[PDB]
Amino acid sequence: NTPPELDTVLQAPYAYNWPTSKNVKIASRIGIPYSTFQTIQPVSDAPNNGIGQITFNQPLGNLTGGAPRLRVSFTAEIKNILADSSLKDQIGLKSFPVNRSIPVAVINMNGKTFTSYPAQLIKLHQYNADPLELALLSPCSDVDEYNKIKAVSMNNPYRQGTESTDSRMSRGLGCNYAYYIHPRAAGSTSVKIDFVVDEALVANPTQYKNIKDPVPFRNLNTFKVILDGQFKPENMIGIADDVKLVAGKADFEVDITGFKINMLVQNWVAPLEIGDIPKTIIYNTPLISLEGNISSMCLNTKDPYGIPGERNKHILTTHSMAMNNVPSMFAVMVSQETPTKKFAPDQLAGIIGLEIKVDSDVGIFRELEQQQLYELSSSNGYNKRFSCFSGALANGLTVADPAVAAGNKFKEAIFGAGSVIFFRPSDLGLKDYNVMANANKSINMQVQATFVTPEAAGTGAHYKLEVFSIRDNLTYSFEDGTFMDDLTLYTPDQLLRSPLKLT
Amino acid sequence: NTPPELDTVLQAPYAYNWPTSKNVKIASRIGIPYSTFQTIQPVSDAPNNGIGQITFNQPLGNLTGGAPRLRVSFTAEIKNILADSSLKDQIGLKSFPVNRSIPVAVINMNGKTFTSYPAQLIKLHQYNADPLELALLSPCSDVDEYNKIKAVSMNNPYRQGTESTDSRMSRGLGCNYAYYIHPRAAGSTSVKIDFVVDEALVANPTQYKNIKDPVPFRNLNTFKVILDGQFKPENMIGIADDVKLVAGKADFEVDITGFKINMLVQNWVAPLEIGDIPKTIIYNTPLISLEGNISSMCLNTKDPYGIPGERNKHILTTHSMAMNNVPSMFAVMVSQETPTKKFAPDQLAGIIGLEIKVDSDVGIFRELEQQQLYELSSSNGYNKRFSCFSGALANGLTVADPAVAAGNKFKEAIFGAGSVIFFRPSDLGLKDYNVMANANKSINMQVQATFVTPEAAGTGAHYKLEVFSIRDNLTYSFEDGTFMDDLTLYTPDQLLRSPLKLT
Amino acid sequence: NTPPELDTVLQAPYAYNWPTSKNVKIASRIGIPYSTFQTIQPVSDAPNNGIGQITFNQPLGNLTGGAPRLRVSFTAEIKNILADSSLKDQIGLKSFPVNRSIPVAVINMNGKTFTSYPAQLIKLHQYNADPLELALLSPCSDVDEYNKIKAVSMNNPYRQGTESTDSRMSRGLGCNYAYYIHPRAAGSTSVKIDFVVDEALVANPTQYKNIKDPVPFRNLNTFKVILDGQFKPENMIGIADDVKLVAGKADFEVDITGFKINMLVQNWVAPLEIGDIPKTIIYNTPLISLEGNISSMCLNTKDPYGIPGERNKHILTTHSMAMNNVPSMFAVMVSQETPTKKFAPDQLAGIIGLEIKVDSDVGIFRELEQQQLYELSSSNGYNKRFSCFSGALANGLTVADPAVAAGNKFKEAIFGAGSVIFFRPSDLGLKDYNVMANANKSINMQVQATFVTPEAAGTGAHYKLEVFSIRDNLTYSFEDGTFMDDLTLYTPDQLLRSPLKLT
Repeated sequence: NTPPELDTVLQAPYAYNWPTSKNVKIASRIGIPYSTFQTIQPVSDAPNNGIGQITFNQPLGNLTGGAPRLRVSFTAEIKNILADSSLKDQIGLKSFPVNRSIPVAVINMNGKTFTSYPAQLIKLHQYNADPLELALLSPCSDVDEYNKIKAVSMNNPYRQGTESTDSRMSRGLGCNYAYYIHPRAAGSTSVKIDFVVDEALVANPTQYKNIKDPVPFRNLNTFKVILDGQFKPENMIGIADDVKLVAGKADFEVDITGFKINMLVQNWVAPLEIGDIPKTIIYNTPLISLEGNISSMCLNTKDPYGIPGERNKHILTTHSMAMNNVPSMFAVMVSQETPTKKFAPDQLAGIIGLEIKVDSDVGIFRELEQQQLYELSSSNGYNKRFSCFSGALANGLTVADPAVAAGNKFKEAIFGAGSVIFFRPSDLGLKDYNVMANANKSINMQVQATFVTPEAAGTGAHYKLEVFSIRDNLTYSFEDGTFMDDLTLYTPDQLLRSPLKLT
Repeated sequence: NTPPELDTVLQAPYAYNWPTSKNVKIASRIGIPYSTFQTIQPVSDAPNNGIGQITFNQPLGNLTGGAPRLRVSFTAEIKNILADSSLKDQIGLKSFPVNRSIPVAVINMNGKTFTSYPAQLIKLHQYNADPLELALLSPCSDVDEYNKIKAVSMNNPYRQGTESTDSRMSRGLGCNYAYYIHPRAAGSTSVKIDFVVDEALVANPTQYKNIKDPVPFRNLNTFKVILDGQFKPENMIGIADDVKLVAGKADFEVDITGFKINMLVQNWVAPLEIGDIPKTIIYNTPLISLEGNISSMCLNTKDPYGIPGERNKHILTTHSMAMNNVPSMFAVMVSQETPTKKFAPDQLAGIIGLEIKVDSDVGIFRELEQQQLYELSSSNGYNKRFSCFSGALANGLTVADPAVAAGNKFKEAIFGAGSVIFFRPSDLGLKDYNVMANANKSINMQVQATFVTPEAAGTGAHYKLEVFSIRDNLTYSFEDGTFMDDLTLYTPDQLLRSPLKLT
Repeated sequence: NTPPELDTVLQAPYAYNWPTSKNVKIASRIGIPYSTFQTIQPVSDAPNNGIGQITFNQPLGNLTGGAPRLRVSFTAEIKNILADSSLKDQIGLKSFPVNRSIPVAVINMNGKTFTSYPAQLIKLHQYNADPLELALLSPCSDVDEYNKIKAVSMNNPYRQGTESTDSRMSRGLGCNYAYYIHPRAAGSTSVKIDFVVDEALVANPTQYKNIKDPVPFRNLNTFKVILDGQFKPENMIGIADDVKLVAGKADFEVDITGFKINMLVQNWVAPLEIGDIPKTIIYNTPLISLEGNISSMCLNTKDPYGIPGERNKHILTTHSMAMNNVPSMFAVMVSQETPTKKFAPDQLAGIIGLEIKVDSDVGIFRELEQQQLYELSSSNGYNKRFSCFSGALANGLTVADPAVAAGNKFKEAIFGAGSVIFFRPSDLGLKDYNVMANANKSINMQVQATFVTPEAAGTGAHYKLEVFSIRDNLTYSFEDGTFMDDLTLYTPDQLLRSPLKLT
């Protein structure tokens, strides 16, 4: 054994790459112009409280922008606030309030209907996309790091523009969206705020993934967008957990009035310089499905802010989930089924253990702890920090302070928002090597999740384990106007014998 | 119609790309050494208060660094400060204080003179470059997000090193630049602060755009830099808007003393390993010009912190701007003509509507709201958030607080610094397709801007609408020592028939 | 002379790069699974106070993960705290506490021993790596910007999860690592905290540099990891400088108990789809060595918070450092030899001047100021801001405040943590062109550093100038199981005649 001889290179500064006539070219350009926007009104007046069917119907010739946007405006009256409350850095909007408010949507392009679930799509997509991409989808793209929001918390999403570390990554007032607070008289227990939110529609086949430079659709003889509107306070309005209530009242009462909506699209003629448009254009339009869910009452006997190891280890196991093909990715989360407080963060559980079964291969990931589960999710796109993901006590010293009495320790305690575990079939390390992403092969999956919840000792709430699948799914636009979509399925042998790409 | 067949690939981790003798190489290197720096003194003693012509005249052989820097040092005495004011996080320097202080500069390279306007150049450039790139130009690269600066504001640019979220993105003391505060006696109403600022000269033909890897100049037999020195307090010194004044005084009085300046350059011999230097070296040296401006008195009758829609919609329309060729980009802004307060942020207006005319094509962008104008500018490099760009009330809850009395609501109100709208000719979507960037074609442009201002009800100030052009302009260095510069102009047919690059 | 003709290109958006069957492909994949993790216990129980030799001995077949991790758990009792101290944002761990605690480590792979110094390695590596890479190595990756940590400081590294601007870049409780604070009774002067830290071992030949996608090791039939355990309070525990002591006590007393440790590895069989694993695998395993050091008592007569120019200019000059070959990089730093306070940041000096001698070439960099030394270090990967690097007074206004009496001015003063100057041989600009990185040429180096220290007037401490070398060094893994390592040395003529790579 002797070391092999290696070739050498002489590196030098890029400064010495002299610009000359041999390597410098002058660019002119064409672009998608900004003179091409159109406002599309809905077929009927939108419901005044934001609850009802909403339809846009507008044939569009030539090219239409791939990421159309919805512009909602409304007034929100918040009641049962303690008198003379400043409300500084305490009121704002929830993350992706437009898409949160649309449980189901149907898009018609030239007779082809696409049915999808925006609220469900954006609930997953907010946790595994680039934050700068997400800031182009919505002005309220920041996702809650912690299960309670307090005014003084450093990344409090309801911090105003001047009080935010990064105003783009806040959902407060004076940040990314237009607003107006109605005049507040001395001794008033309510506030009225007008909002305007301009947000991209997350629904098949829109190009919300490629929001930076979306590929346009062409020659839409029929173009209908049908929305199941649920623009209700619970989906849109955010109130910090340290805002005080009037004596007697349990929660805040919020009413949406003056609700209006329109769709904003770009429409323009293709330039001659790009040449002939191809006969068949392909669009990346992934399919998210809830593969299985199961719920249970979770009662905490021991303090969630106490010893981590003594926190109640709740277990939920799904039924056997039958799948006719193998998805590219899965997503696991344990969420509160019925929210206790309507205007607080979504209460997810901190997943401490994960057992997965695929066919007869059992007990996968049972060995793994939180740190390894965080790495797993992070390697598949998870976009938040461990402090959030873990669901652990985030302010231990604040709670352990002797100045805080035993009765006030839960109130001061703030936990990480909770876990979302993204995993691929290739992460499982299955004996059955035919179980590959995009394989046309039937499988049965079962997922057990061990988790801890942020509820106080002697209290509880219902938590649902949800397992989602993210499938590769393409939409094809044919020259004659026809649209089709289908999964990109192949045999195991085709996929295993495909050429290697080390990336 | 049937979906087409797609080829498949098998992706695998980069960890399996095994390093071997076939794909590993050992590097050595040459570089631009740090033993090559020279301090060039000016031909005569600089004025004590930094006001007057300043000239550097120093021939340099072989290679000279492409981004030469000016190092200024001075003492600033700030008077009329309320007695026993702490001044914590309230005093610093304005953004790009050296280049701000140079209205015009003349650089001579081997007989060829380059006349440019550094204050005008950096005022645009600070809004459309990468912040990290800008931090290499100046230690005071951070640009004001808000029209008022207060001590507690989270991104207050005069926060000290220890109180900043990012010390590189602060202009405060104990950040990127050397300083010394003179001892402050009890009951003193003034402060003396020594400053030293090492900043890259932004003047043609310097390589301020390519600050990371600047291409050097060669064989400068004549090298003169003539500066119109206007290093006056207004251009350099920054004082927070919540610093209290002594009773009687309207504004702070500031005096610059002990002003010294020198030019820092790198000078070295070209190494043999890079080979022959080309006969003609090309330098990117863009030409910024004020194509038109117009001003008028803007009086606000209604409150700027009140209803956004009821804010006074001021209009300014330029005269017809005749241009012999078509620039690559335009920049629009509406700013205070005469600053009210000398040491506050530059007051820009929030542009709510824009109307552009090019030849007989009229009313372009009249349909666009603020969100779309922000998108437009951001797509062309605009480097700040919507909270800043909009000019909207940034701290609504703080103002709407009942604890704040009616007379103090304006004092509490903080607005976005205001708009700068960058747009290209291709963004306009003109019928006349021959109007291309870098086309040798005459055009007449006219710009109408609708805007809102941050002044209180029953007050006003003069605002100027400025339209700048950014032209592609190259400087050519010939082997015999000669320097020329010229625009990169072509026929519309040449540019339209050029090969496609989709990027 | 005339400007040359330049070719033109027509640029267009990426949106017109239509996805079709000609340019779209469907990926399935294989990966390094997350079912492959294994816990390795040490051969004997670890010392209860974390002090002593610790050994792992576990043969592993097939592929083993290239970046193995050490998981330590312990209880830390902190005494002499003033009664009823809240301790909010004032307790955490120091940076890279596991690797800090290992002065020397020996790794055996198939009979080949690699002796390295993790505490020394990580002390350099923390300053010249990408922060996101460093966060994958350790949950306490954030390095101190300042020489004192106070609770209210904006980037205070002991800010809790909820109080941090970025919880990943904090070392506080409720951030990246698991913890539990034991209950605190009223009037108690001590606190007990359980910690669990999961950190990558920084020791040859581990793949800590390629932490994102590390290349695995093959067939470790002998695999031993021998650690000089120094997991003592001084290396692990962090306490803010504004935590108050009980009367009579000079410093805090800290005890480590219940110390346990294990090694986390991945172990798996290579998949058939990647093909044959090459016979000889190469691993990047750089060699850090302390080339010279010298110490001295540094007594400050004048105030460090006073006039910067009047700060005591201490000088230290190394003896002649004989080297048989030329390293790719050097690192210079001036550190406090014996820490005054065990739980404060590492006190480095602010280097204001650097004089280097190489053979008969003398006085290199004597001309350079702090700004240029910062530029030099930054160009070779230095990852901190100037406010830290300089060692300058970071909070001048806070100190200059008349409200702060003369006796309390030093206490309020906070300085940058200090300088680390990375430089290459190519930065020196030597007349002797044969002195190239990776050359087998003997050289003699001497380094003089002029610096300022953060100690008060009438006090001092011992400071050591250290000069490190960073050599390119490769580890070769042959098919039979043999491991070798060696430097990548060549002749000056080989390296100079090698092909150019302008990057």
